[PDB]
Amino acid sequence: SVSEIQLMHNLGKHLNSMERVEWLRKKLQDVHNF
Amino acid sequence: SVSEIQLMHNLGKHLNSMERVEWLRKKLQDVHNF
Ligand code: NA
Ligand code: NA
Repeated sequence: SVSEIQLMHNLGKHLNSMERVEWLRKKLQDVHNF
Repeated sequence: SVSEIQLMHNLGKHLNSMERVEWLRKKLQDVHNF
């Protein structure tokens, strides 16, 4: 069945979103610090 | 404006999804271990 494929696809999408939020966090750190 | 509100809403939704994936992970650890 493909429940585990669906789960892994959704997980990868969520991880990608979290990468973008961490991208933003570090941009904001640089504005704060420099 | 509301970009930062939208971002925090999306982030909370993604963190909630990761909590569910970690819930599943621990269930599967117990099936593997016990
Ligand atoms: Na599968
Ligand atoms: Na805002």
